[PDB]
Amino acid sequence: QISVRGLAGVENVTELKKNFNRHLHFTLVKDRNVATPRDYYFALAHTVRDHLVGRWIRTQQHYYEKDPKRIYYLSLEFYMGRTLQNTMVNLALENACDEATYQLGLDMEELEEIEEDAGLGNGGLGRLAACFLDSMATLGLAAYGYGIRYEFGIFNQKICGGWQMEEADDWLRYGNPWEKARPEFTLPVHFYGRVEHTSQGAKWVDTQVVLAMPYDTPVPGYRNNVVNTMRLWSAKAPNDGYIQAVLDRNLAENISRVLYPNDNFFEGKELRLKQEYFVVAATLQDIIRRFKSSTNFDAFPDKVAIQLNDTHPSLAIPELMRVLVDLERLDWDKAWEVTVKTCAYTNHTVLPEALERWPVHLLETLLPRHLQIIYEINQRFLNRVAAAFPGDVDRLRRMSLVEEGAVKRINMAHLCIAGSHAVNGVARIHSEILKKTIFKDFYELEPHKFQNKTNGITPRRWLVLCNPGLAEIIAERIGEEYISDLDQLRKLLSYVDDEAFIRDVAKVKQENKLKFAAYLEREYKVHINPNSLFDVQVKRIHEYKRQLLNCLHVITLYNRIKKEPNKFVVPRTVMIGGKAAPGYHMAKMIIKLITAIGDVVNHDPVVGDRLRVIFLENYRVSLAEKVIPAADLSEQISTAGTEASGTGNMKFMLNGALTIGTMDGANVEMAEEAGEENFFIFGMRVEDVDRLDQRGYNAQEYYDRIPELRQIIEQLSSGFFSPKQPDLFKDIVNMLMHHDRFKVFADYEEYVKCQERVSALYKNPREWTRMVIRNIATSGKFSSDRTIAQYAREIWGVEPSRQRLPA
Amino acid sequence: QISVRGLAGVENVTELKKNFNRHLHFTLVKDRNVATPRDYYFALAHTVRDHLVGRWIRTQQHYYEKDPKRIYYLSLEFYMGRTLQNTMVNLALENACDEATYQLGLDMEELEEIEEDAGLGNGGLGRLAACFLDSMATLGLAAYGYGIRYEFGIFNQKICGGWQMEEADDWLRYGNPWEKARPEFTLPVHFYGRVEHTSQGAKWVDTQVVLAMPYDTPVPGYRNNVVNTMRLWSAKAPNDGYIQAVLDRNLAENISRVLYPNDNFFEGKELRLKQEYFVVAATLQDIIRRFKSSTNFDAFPDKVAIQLNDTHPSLAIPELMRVLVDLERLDWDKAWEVTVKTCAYTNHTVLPEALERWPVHLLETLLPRHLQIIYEINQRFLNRVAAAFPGDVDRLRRMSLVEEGAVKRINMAHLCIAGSHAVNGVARIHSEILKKTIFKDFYELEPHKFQNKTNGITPRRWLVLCNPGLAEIIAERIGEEYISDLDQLRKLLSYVDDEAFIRDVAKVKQENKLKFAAYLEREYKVHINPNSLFDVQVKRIHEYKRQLLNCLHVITLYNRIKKEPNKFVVPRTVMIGGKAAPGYHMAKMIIKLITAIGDVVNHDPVVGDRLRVIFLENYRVSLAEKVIPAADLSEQISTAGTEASGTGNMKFMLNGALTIGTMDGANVEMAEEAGEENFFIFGMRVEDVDRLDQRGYNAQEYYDRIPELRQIIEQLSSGFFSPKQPDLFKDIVNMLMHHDRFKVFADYEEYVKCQERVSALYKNPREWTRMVIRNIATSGKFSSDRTIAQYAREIWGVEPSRQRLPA
Ligand SMILES: O=c1[nH]c(=O)n([C@@H]2O[C@H](CO)[C@@H](O)[C@H](O)[C@H]2O)cc1Br
Ligand SMILES: O=c1[nH]c(=O)n([C@@H]2O[C@H](CO)[C@@H](O)[C@H](O)[C@H]2O)cc1Br
Repeated sequence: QISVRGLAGVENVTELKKNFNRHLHFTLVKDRNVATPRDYYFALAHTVRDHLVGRWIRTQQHYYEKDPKRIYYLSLEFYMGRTLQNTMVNLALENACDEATYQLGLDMEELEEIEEDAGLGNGGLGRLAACFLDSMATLGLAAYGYGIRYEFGIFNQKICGGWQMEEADDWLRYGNPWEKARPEFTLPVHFYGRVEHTSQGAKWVDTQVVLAMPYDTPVPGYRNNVVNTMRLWSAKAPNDGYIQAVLDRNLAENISRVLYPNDNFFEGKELRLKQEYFVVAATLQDIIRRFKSSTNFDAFPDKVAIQLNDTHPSLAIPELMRVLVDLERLDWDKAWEVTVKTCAYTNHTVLPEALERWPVHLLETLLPRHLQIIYEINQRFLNRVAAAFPGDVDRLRRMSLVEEGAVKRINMAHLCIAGSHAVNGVARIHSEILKKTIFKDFYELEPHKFQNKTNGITPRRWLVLCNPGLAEIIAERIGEEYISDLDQLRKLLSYVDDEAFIRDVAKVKQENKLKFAAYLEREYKVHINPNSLFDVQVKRIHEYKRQLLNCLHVITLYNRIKKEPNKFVVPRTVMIGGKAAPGYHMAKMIIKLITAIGDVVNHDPVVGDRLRVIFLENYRVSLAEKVIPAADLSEQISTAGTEASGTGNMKFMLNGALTIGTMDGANVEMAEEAGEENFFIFGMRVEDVDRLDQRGYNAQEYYDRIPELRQIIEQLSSGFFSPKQPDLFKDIVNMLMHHDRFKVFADYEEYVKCQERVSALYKNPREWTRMVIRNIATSGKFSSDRTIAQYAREIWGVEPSRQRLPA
Repeated sequence: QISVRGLAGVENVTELKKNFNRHLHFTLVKDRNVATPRDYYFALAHTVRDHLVGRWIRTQQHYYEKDPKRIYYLSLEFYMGRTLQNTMVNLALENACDEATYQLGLDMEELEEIEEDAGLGNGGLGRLAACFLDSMATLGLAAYGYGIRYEFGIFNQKICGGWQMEEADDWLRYGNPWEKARPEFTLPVHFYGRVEHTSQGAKWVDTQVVLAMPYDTPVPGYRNNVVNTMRLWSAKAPNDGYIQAVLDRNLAENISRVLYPNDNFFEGKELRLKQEYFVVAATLQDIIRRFKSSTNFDAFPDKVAIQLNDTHPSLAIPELMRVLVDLERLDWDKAWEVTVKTCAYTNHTVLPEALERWPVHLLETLLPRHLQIIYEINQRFLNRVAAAFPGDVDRLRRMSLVEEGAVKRINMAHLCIAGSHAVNGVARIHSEILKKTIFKDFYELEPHKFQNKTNGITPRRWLVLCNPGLAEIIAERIGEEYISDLDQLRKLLSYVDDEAFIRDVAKVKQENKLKFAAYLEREYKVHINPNSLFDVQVKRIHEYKRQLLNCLHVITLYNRIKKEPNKFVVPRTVMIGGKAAPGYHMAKMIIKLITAIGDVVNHDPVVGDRLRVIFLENYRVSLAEKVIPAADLSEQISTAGTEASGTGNMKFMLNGALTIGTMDGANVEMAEEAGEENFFIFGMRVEDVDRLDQRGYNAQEYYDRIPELRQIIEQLSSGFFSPKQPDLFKDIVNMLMHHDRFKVFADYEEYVKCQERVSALYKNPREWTRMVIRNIATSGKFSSDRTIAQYAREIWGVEPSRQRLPA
C-alpha cells in the first residue's frame, strides 16, 4: 500500500506465507478450521521473529569479534508496548506481511490488535528507557538493557461509577513469543547474612540465595541489521512439612512478581528494595563475566559503561565496590577509581517526595555489607568536602550520604553523585535547577560532573508506526532519510506556503480523528463529534501535572455556554486519561471529578455537541499510539519547575498537534525551536513561582478577585457535580483553598485567556495548519537518536555509527 | 544399527538433519559454537515432535468425523518418565535419528540422558496409568487421560550419611518441549460458597473461583499413526494493599503446585482434597462440552466412559449429579441412571490405612453442595439395602457411605461402588479378596458389578525401549509381530533346547550387567562385580513390601561367610532402591539400616567381593529402564494378601530375571503361566496368614527357635551396625518383636531356604538360562494391551482396533 512501509516482492510474499502455515501447523498445532484470530496473530509473530534471529546471532558475534566498549542501561522500568509492528517496521517486512496476510484472507491490523502491551513501566521514565533502546540499536551501539521480568505489569484500569478499579495485568497469560528463556545462565543473588572480618578482610556469610534466571528479548535497529539484547531477570528459588517447604518457594519468587505502581513517589517498602538489589546483583556478575573474556581491571572503564536510570539501580555502586574489594581483592582506592569511571547517573525529578531515602535499618538487615561500604564511601567523601571548605560544618551535614533524624536514611541521590563520573538532568531548565538548588553543594565541589541531556522519543514508533499517513506525505516531499535523521524535517519549512501540502497535512489529521472517533464507539460505546477540536491531556494523574486546572477550564467553558446558550463557541472534545497509583487518594478523587463533570456536561441538551468531556480508560503505550496522532491541542500544564522534561509533549509536537503549556521542562526548548509565536505559552515562570513562595501563596486572594472561579468552587462545594453526595469533593476544594503545593489558582486566569486564543486560531483552518507545519518541521531536535548520540559522545565515550551490518 | 529400530532411509536422514539445524537456529537461537549438549537434546526433541503433530491433528479430526464412544481415564497420577526415545520407537524414527545425529557428530544416547523424567506419580498406580495410555493408543481407542500438571513431581532423593534427604523435583526448569499450553480452553472451578434453595431447586453461590488451564501432551500408538491426548490442568487465579492482593494470587495457584508424595497411605489434608476436586470439576465440563457437539443425556453413556483410577477422582460421581440435577435440570432418578452407566471404579488396595475416608467437616466447608448430594445418595442406597435384607441393621451401618465415630467420615470407596456400574481389582487373588472381605456386603447386594482386570505393562517401554539387545534376539527368531501381540512370545518355548539361543539370551544379560556396573561407577563411584548374581529389590519403601526381610537375608549371608570364611558361596550384588514418603518415620529408618549394613559388609576384607550391598539412590522410571534389564533375581516378597498386584514383577519377568516371591497379587498368575517349577515361591499363603491371626502372631516364638535370627537381632540391638549410636535401630527391633503387622519372622526361615536354591541353580548357567527362556516365553499375558482389551470389551463396551490410520 504506502511507500514508507517497504517492498512487497513476489519472492518474499511467497516465503512469508509458507512460514505462516508452517508455524500455524507445527508451532501452534492448529488447523485452518479451528484457528482463532489469536492463533493467526501468533503464527504471524513467530513468522516475523524468524527474520530477527539470524540477525540477532550475527550482531552478538560481531561484538565478540570486534570487542567494543559495552553500554549497560540499568532501569527498573522498560515500558515497551507492542513489538510486532515495530519489528516489521525496523526490518522492512511491513508491506510484504500485509500482502502475505491479505492473500491468506486475513486483515493484518485486526491481528496487531491482539498483542498484549508489555507494560513493564509506569510512564515517562520507563518509556524513555524503551525509546533509548530503539535508538541505541539504530545507532549501532553495543548496548544492553537490564531490568526485571515482572510477571504483572502496571495494572489495567477499569472505571466503575467513575471510580478507578485496578485489575492485574496478566500479560503472560497466552505466552510471549518475543522472549527467549535462558536458564543456563542463571545466577545467584544474596540477601541477609552478616559480615565477618578475617585477616584477609570481610566475608558476607549465612546468606539467603535467590536465583536470577534471564530472559532475552531482541531489540532491532532501524534497517541496519543490528539486533541488540534486552535481558530481564526472573526470580527462582534454589532446589534445597515437605509440602509447606515447597509452597514457600513462592516467598523467594515474589521478587519478580509485580511492578510497584507509584510514579514520582517514593514508598520505602522492603519488597521494592529487594527488587532494586536483585537486578543490580545479577546484572553486575553478567557484566564482569562478559569483561573476563576480553587480574586487570584498569581497562574496566574502557570496556564497560553503566547508565543508572534514576536512583532505582543505585546499589550498582556499592555492589561494584563489594565485588572489586571483597572478592577480586583490589585495594579500595583503585576499586573506587574504576567505579566512578564506570557509572554515570541520570536524575528525573526535583520533587522531595520522589527522592529515595532508604531507612538505615532496612539496609542493615538486608544488605549488611553494602551499608558498611556506604559508610566508608560517605566518610571519605566528607573528607574531600571538609578539605575543600574548611570549617563549613553546615555543608558537611547537608552533603552527607547519611541523613540524621528520628530514623536515619541513606540519601540514594547523594550516593550516585558521589560514585559517578557524570550526572545529568533531562532538559535544559531541569539541569539548571539541579545546579542552582538541590545539588548546588555537589556542583560547587565537582562542576565538571554536571551535564544535560534533553530527552527525546523514537521517530519509528512515534511517527512511522502510529502515523503512516503523515510519514507518507512527509516522505513524498523530502524522501525517507528523515526517519533516522529527524533534523531533516526542517526542509518542510519551505512548504509552509504550499496549498497542496497544507491540505494534505489537514487531511491526514482529519482522517486520524475519524479513526479515533470510530475506535471510541466500537470499543467503549462513546459518541464524539469529529469536527470538534480534540483537546487532550494524557499522562499519569498527579497533583503536579495539574489535571485540576484542566478541569476548571472545562467547567468554565460550560458555565459560559449556560450563561449565553445561543452564542457560537468552537466545539471541543476534551479528553483526559491516565492511571493513578492505587494508594494516592487525591489522584483517585481527581479521576472521580473528571467523570462527574462528564455526567453533567455530556447530557445537558443546551450544550449540544459543543462540549464533550471524555475520560480515557486504561491509558498505555498502545492507546497512546492511537490518541496522539488524532489530537489537535496538547495539554502540558504543570507548574513551572516541577516537570523534569516530559516526553508526551514531543510525541504530540511530532504528530501535528499544537501545544498549550507552561514554561516547564522540555516545553521551554520546544517553543525555542518552533518560535514562541507558534506555541501557546501561559502562566508563571520558575522565577514567579519563587516570588510567590517568599511572599506566601494564598489562594483565597484569587477566589475573591475572580467571580468565574468563585462560581466553580461554589458548584464543587454544594454538590452541583455530585447530587447524591453533596460533600463528595470537599477534599479537592479544601486542598485547592488551603493546601495546594502547585498553585492551580495562580495560573487560572492566564490559562483561560490563552485557551481563548487557541479557539480563535482554530476558526481559521488555514492558519492553524501552517502553525502545525511549523511545529512538525522543528521537532527534529526531540529525536532520541539525538539524545543517544550526546550520551554516547559526552558520557560513554563511543562513536555512534549509522553503518549497516551485512545481511 | 539393530533391526527392530526401523529404517535409516537416505531420504529421512537428510530431512531430519536440516530440521535439527533449523530448530537449533530458529527455536533454540544458538549457533554451533555455543550449543551445549542440552541445546542438542532440545533441537532433537523439537525435530521429533514435528512428526507427531500432523498425526495428532489428524487423529483428533478422525474422532470428530467418526464420533466414537470416548474413554476418560481420570487419575491424580501419570508417571510418564522420558518421552523422546518412546516417541522415536512408536514412530519408527529411531534408526534414522541415530544416523542423522551420528552424521552431525553427536551421540544420541548421550543426548537421551539429558531429558528430565516427568515424575508426576509415586509408583505403581501412577505408572499403571502411563502404561495404560500407551496401550489405549496402540489399540486405537478414543481415549484421554486427565490429571494435574504438577509444577513439582515426586521429590528427588539424595542420601546424606545413609539418610534420605528430599529435594524439589524442578522438572520444568528448562521447559517441556512435549506439552502444548491451551489457555483458550481455561475453565472455572468453584470452592466454598453455600447452598441456596429456591422454587427452582439448589444453587451454589458466593464461591471462590480458581481457573483451570489445560496442557496437552501427545500419546502416540505403536506404528499405527494414532496420537491420543493427555490433558493436564494447571491452577490459575482469576484477574479480579494492591501489592499484597497480587502476591496472594499464589494461594489459588498452590492447587497444582506439587504432588502429594504418600503412596499407599491416606493423609486427609485440605490441599489434597482441593486437588481431587480441581481435576474432577475441570474434566467433567470438558467432557460434557465434547458431548454437546454430537437436552438428551440418555445417550450420555453410549458416548462417554469415565474410569476412576482408585478413589482419588471419586467426586466425579457427586459432581456428575450436581451438573445433571442442578444445572441441566434432569430429574434425580434419571441423572443417577446416567452416572452409574457412565462411571466405573478400579480399587488398588486392601490396606486400611490406604483407604480415603474424608472428614465430613472438610467436605462441608469446601464442597457444601456435594455433601448434600452424598447424603441423598447414601439415603437411597440404604433403602435398597434395607429392602433386600429386611431387619439386618448391622449391614446398614457397615455399608453406609457415612462412618460414625468421634469425627464423621465419608468412605470414598463405598461411594464409588454405589455410583459405578463396574468395580475391579487388579489381579485375580486381589479381586477374590475384595469379594470375600472388605466389599463382601456390596458383592452380596450387586454381584454383577464385581470384576477382575489383572494389570499389565507396555512392551514398548519395558522391552523394546530398555532392552533392545533382547528384543533383537527375540525378533531374529520370531519376527516383530510380538511387540503388539505379546502372546506370541510362547513361540520362544520351542527354543528352550537351542544351544545358540541359550547363549544369545545369556550374552544379552551379561552385556546389560556390564553396562549397569559401568553406569554405577561413572555416575556414583560404586565398584560392583559383574560376575555376581544381581539380586534386586526396587519399589517404594513400605512395611508391607518387606524390605526388612530382604535385609535379614543379607545379614545372614554375611554371618555365614564370617563363620566359615573359606567356603565357596555364589557371589551376589544385593541392590535395594526406592523412595520413602517424607513423614513415614519407619520407612526412613529402613533406608538407614540398608546403608548401615552396606558400611559393614562392603568393607570387610574377608568378604572379598563375595557380597556387596548397594542402595540405589533416586529410584524412578528412567532408573528402572536401566536396572531391570540388568537383573538376575527379582524380589517380590510382600506378605501374602497385601500387594494388590504389583507391576515391577512383570517388568522383571519380561527382561530375563528370575523371581523369588510369595503367593501374592499378580505373582500367583505369573507362576501359574510359567509353571511353579520355574518360579521360586516360598512362605505363607493368604490362608496361613489368617490362621496365624486367629491364634495370634507372636514373634518371640521365632526368636527362640531360630539361632540364626536371634543372632541378627542381637547385632541390631547392640550396635554391631551402628558403632557410634548403639541404640540407633531400637525402633526396628522393637517393631519386629512386638508390633509387626506383616509377620517378617514368620517367612524368614522359608525365605532363606528358597534363597539357597536360587544360588544352587545359579551355579549351572545353562539351567538358569533355560528357566529364564521359560519365563520370558510365558510373560505374554502381562502386556497392558491384554488388560486394556479386557477393559474395552467387558467394561467400556468398545471394540479394540489394530488398524492403521492413513499417514
Ligand atoms: O518516577 C518517575 N516517573 C517518571 O515518569 N519520571 C519522568 O521521567 C521522564 C523521563 O526522564 C521525564 O520526561 C518526566 O519529566 C519525569 O516525570 C520521573 C520519575 Br523520578
Ligand atoms: O497408593 C497407591 N499406590 C500404588 O502404587 N498402588 C499400586 O497399584 C498398582 C497398580 O494397580 C498395583 O500393582 C500395586 O499392587 C499397588 O500397591 C496402590 C495404591 Br492405593
